[PDB]
Amino acid sequence: FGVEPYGQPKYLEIAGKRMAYIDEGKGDAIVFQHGNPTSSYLWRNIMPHLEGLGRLVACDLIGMGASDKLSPSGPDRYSYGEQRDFLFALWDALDLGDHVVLVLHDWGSALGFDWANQHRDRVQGIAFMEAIVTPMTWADWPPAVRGVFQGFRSPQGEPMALEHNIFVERVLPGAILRQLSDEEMNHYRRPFVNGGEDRRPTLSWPRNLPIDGEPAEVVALVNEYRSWLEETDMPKLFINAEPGAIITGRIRDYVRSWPNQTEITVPGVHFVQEDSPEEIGAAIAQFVRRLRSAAG
Ligand SMILES: [Cl-]
Repeated sequence: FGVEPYGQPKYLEIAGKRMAYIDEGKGDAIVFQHGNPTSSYLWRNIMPHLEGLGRLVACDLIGMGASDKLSPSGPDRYSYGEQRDFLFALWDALDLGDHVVLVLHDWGSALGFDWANQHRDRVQGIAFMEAIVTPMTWADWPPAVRGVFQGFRSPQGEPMALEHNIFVERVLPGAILRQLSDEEMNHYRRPFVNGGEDRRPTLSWPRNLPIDGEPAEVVALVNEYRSWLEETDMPKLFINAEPGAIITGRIRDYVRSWPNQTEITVPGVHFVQEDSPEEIGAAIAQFVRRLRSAAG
């Protein structure tokens, strides 16, 4: 398992803030989008498998990775909508073209599914894993972390995330089967070393999860994009994980019903890239080669 980040960090100023990203190679874009509490670092052992198959792009969400922190920060910042505002502006600035393959995880999947739904004629295929695909109930959520996530979604969330860094220190390793090396963990810790508001994105994200009907605007968003995913003939690559975390049970059955979908099942909990990068990267490469073939 490689420890070095992939590529060279690049930056653009987007809506007053510097956003960091990786952009390597030529061709049609293959866009990798991380979620909480990760960064483009999550994709470092996956991206090499796509070399020569396209222009490999991986952005760091606002407040995350090497991207700037918002200021002043507080409970009203880093909502889904704000995250979308920055990311969608960065993707526009990058001139991705009209044959995009998205490779999505966690909140990256909500953002990327929303983008694809809004730009259907520009997306060639979507690979996704451990993704937000439907409004949830607590029963859908991994038992081990129901209490923690409820905690984030209460006034206890500030000390949990801001002071104790629980998403980074506990949730992340808890949903990887292997033990990360110190070096790898320290890349994940890097954006969040300072206690306080630098950790806000890691709190705002769980507060946006669509669970038992709330928040209503994110439930609505997910219902809109999933209605399109269910009916579209756009090619899909569903990377299922065993035991998995957020795509299990009935949600796994639901996703399996979607059309024009290639499936794999690999070992992993939530951060599956850390347990099965070779399988995942190979699957994505195979999927993209089929798309290129079919495009002549
Ligand atoms: Cl989250």
